[PDB]
Amino acid sequence: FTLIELMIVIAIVGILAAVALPAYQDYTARAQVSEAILLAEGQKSAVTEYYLNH
Amino acid sequence: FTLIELMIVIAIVGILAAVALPAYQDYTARAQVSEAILLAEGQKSAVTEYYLNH
Repeated sequence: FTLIELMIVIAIVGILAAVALPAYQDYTARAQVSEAILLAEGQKSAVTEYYLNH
Repeated sequence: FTLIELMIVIAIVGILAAVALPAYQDYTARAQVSEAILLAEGQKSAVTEYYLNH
């Protein structure tokens, strides 16, 4: 019944390859989001300039 | 009447080949039983595992 011990090791592996990964589709998003942040930044200038001029 | 002595030896043999065997149909049983014991033993594992898991 080391087999159990085995099947234990199996069992603990059994419920070890499921739901043990939080928030990574969450995390990639941030950067994937933040990528979008990277772009309109330059627009701020003429926006300011417009506000600056006007 | 050594014949008696003979028939004695006969007589003691007479009631010697009857009822002088205890419990052997009793004994074989144990093993014959115990044979049955030998089998479900392995079931205990998943039984445990089930209890172990759950």
